Amino acid sequence: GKSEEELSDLFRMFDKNADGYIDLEELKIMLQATGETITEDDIEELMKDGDKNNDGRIDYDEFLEFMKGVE
Ligand SMILES: COc1ccc(C(=O)N2CCCc3cc(C4=NNC(=O)S[C@@H]4C)ccc32)cc1OC
Ligand SMILES: [Ca+2]
Ligand SMILES: [Ca+2]
Repeated sequence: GKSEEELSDLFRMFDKNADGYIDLEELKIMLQATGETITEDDIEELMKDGDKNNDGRIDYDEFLEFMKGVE
């Protein structure tokens, strides 16, 4: 369930630069915050499949997809 209700927050929950776009520079900070010591295959491997735009970040579209009610 949850719906876009939780997804909306998640986006910001992940956004630490208040820009409306997540980046790798932040991702790592997200992991180290929830448990560093994470292989590099978890930062890119995750972003890659979450970077349909291939810009090095996430959007309100791709994010809403990869963020199908996470956390
Ligand atoms: C409790 O322990 C953890 C907490 C968060 C993470 C974590 O990195 N998570 C948790 C769920 C949301 C989440 C989303 C992403 C993303 N990936 N891909 C996208 O396209 S959007 C978004 C930026 C990347 C990582 C994580 C990992 C943990 O252990 C493996
Ligand atoms: Ca951000
Ligand atoms: Ca993207």
